[PDB]
Amino acid sequence: SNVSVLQQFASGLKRAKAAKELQHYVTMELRSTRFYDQLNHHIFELERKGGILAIASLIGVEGGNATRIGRFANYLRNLLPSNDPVVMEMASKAIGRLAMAGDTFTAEYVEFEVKRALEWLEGRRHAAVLVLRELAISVPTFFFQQVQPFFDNIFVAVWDPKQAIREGAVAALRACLILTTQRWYRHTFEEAEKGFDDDRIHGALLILNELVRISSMEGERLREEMEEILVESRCCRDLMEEKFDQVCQWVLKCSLIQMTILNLLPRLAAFRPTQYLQDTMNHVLSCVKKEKERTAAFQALGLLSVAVRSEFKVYLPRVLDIIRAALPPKVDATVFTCISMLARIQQDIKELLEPMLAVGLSPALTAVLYDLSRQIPQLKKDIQDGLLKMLSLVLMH
Repeated sequence: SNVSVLQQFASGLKRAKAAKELQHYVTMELRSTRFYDQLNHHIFELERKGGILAIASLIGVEGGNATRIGRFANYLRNLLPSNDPVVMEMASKAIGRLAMAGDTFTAEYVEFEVKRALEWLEGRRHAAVLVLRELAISVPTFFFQQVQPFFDNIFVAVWDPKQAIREGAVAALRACLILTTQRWYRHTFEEAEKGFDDDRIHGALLILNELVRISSMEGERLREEMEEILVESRCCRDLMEEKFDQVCQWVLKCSLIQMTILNLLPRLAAFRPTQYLQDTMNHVLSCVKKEKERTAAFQALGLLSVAVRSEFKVYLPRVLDIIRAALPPKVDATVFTCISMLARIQQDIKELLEPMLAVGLSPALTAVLYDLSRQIPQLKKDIQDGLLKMLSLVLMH
């Protein structure tokens, strides 16, 4: 109905939205629907979670091409003038998923915000960022009006005035452009290499890593494989040297550059196995003394050892001996990830690896131990005895 659904959405204005969606599905989808949508649109034209759950639950029955599109069009066009906080990206994704019942007019609702990509791109970049995220998730039809010029626009347009939204905007535009390209990169790479020489600067480094990932198919495979846990590729000296100088001298002028450098070192290492390797090795040697960053430092060390064979070969004693005394107290998943990724240096881990499993029972610890046993069955009985001891300590009493 309308009144009951309105009350459910009002309660969802606050775990309640999911219960409302489940109950609405169980009641109606087996066997009244448009009244709830009309009331929700009337209220929203002036809550979010419960109303969104109610709108998505009833989606996909009759085949509303314009009636639901028209109801969502007011909110879709309003989101362009006023861009909301971090909830805006997820809300746009939910709206785009719900309106994706197979209508063609959906290419027009976001098109009202599409012109902002050249017009606007907190009231300029974030609205287009949310629209781009929703479209690239469901259908980029509204923002894909310039697909030949998509690479040219994504080269520079993502540096618009946003603090947290700009990085997501770069990612959304890059994802849409990469998917379209699967369906002037060298110039952009050279420009990022030369002009690189701040918080509103690291977005450029993130896009450049995204540019290397999308415009190059060589670095895509390794980046996809390790992320779970033809001419332009030669000119690798300029960008790496510029980034190295930027990190070395002025990192935190206005440790965001540290995260950017760690990300770019991963892109260079996974791209093709110039000065980036030595520069990132020196960066990790410097970040060994860095505080409140060992969680990322261990992950970077593991990624470097897995990808860059030469970097870790001379770096045997510096890093691996540091984390061993810290993990036992209570994060350490990255250290175990590096240990497992080093082999997949053959019999060396047997002597010291015991304390790692002896630390305690954790689901992540169990997953790491299982992955090591599947990957490195050098001493299976050693794993078996520890497993028996842990299982006895747990369930025996």
